[PDB]
Amino acid sequence: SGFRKMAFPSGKVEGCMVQVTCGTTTLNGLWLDDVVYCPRHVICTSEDMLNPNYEDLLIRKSNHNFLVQAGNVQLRVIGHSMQNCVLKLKVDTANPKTPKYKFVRIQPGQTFSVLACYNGSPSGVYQCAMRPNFTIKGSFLNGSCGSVGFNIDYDCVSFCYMHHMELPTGVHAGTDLEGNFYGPFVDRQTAQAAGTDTTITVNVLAWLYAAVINGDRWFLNRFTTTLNDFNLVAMKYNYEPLTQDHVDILGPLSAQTGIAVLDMCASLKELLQNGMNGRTILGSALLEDEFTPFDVVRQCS
Amino acid sequence: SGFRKMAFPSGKVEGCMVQVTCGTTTLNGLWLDDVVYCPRHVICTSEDMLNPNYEDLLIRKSNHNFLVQAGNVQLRVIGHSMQNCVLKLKVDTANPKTPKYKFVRIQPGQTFSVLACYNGSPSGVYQCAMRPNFTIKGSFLNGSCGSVGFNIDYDCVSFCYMHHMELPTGVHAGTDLEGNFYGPFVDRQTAQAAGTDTTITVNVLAWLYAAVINGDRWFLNRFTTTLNDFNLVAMKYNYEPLTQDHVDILGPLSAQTGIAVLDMCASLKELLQNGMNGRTILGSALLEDEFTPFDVVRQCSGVTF
Ligand SMILES: *[C@](C)(O)C(=O)N(c1ccc2c(c1)oc1ccccc12)[C@@H](C(=O)N[C@@H](C)c1ccc(F)cc1)c1cccnc1
Ligand SMILES: *[C@](C)(O)C(=O)N(c1ccc2c(c1)oc1ccccc12)[C@@H](C(=O)N[C@@H](C)c1ccc(F)cc1)c1cccnc1
Ligand code: NA
Repeated sequence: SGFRKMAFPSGKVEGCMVQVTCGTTTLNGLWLDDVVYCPRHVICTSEDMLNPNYEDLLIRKSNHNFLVQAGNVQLRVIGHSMQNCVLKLKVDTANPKTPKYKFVRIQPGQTFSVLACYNGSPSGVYQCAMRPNFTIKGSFLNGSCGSVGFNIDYDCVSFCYMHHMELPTGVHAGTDLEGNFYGPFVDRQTAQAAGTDTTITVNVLAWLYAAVINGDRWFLNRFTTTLNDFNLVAMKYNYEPLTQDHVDILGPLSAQTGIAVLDMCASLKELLQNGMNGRTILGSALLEDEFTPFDVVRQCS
Repeated sequence: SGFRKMAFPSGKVEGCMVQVTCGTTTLNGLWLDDVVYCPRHVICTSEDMLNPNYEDLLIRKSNHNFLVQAGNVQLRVIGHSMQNCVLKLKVDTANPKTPKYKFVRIQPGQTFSVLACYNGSPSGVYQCAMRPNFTIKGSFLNGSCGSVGFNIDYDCVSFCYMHHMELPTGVHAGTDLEGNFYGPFVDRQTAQAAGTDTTITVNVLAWLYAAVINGDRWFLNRFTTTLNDFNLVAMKYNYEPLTQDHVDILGPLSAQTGIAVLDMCASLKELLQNGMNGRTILGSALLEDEFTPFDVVRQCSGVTF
């Protein structure tokens, strides 16, 4: 019993974090086999952060301009290349700790663990979600760039996020491990702002099901709703639309608990109109939306 | 920026987790040097639960009654002993993945990371606190027994918890790594309840300091109360007493933010009586009490391991 913001065990990623220095900038890199991955803005300089020309900056760099440190062992760069906004540094030594891994690009709504790192060294691990506005609400300080996000379903590490910058609202932006940004963000210091965020409705519903599975009943009601009327209610609370895919996805949790999805939808409607009234659900006083249907089953079954 | 429920990196503890089996019961053990630690109720069978005799049941068992699998590789047991509620199985191989560690017993209100495991395999990690009533509000399913809680300092793992059982109210109970239970519980099948739980005042204050550092300041007020005046407000609302030592520990955060502890206490007093005005603090709609003053200093400054 119980329900926690549960991360994956970070050991497999810890063995991959190294320290990357170019010029005056030191940030984190990800060492897999004989490649170190890191944000390409490490080759940027204090004078040209607004409109760097990355192809021009990289060709001027020699392999020796990159200091890569795995613990206290210096790793020697023997080549480099750029893939979108990720820098790939070829090193002379393969990482003996490389886990079984893949690179995956996730969709808004997906969740992942983050190994927050500084100077190639791990600080802590938390759960996070791809927000609908394609930011992530992380915990990152200066020097965290290069920190990665990942899942470890079934002994295989799925890398899905590399941290590149903090936006003016205090939330965070980054790329998949192929260098493509999540959202309309760019690795420059030009004025760019997160769109209005919204609540991940299918995740809220997944979480209310987990609440039922753990013995909470008090938010339930005798009403049901249509998909269309619930979506009309959703949009008025900045909630993501609920689709038929989402309803299908909630099928198993519906069958475990005996509550039809649209019945749970009527509950969510009521909670939005009324609030908690001094109460909690699974120890929170807000509707949680960073637990997916897959997370609930993972941690309840 | 940002503030999350942050666990310690779990790599050093993952390499110590092993599967222990005794009869039909399978659970997790902690392989340190050449000893494997696990809950002593692994030698109970379902007839033994009501009132088990651990002394007797252990004498009448052989070293190879204990299947110890480190992954796919079987660890040969060469001795065994009991200490309080923990089973110590000496083995023929020192764990090459043993980190620098020690055994610590934590105080109520203090936090740790839990590495939840099933069949000797780490599946999850999360942060949680030793409640004032010596339960922990964990997330554990059948098979979780033997999962461990820990803190890290520099490069030393402080093991402070081992999971033994779940109570009827869904919260969890366990021991230190010396086998002493936290709280008034026993490792047999019986009705067990804990004293009523309370809110860790000093952690709520630490958490409000975290919100201020993160620009969340709507709850701040111009007012300052006293230790005694707050402590009566605390009793009314079932908060742990706030001591001068608590005030001292919060000193760093006081200096960094410019908000004296008894100023913040006036803010906490006002939140306790007036609710939270439909507003959030650090993305929560209640008073978070599972962040110590040190946990705040860790996320907000970037302490590394
Ligand atoms: C990284 C380097 O470790 C870091 O922490 N931050 C950062 C600094 C400089 C950056 C950057 C990110 O991204 C780029 C792109 C191009 C040129 C320079 C550069 C900082 C951070 O993001 N700071 C803000 C002010 C920022 C935004 C956009 C930008 F182009 C530059 C700087 C950081 C701080 C807190 C949490 N994460 C990252
Ligand atoms: C363990 C085996 O991994 C486990 O998950 N649980 C458990 C099972 C049997 C136990 C036990 C704990 O503690 C004892 C003591 C003495 C004899 C047997 C035995 C279960 C769990 O705690 N089940 C509860 C109902 C329980 C309590 C006390 C008891 F004597 C028997 C059973 C568990 C389930 C979820 C999370 N943690 C533990
Ligand atoms: Na340096």
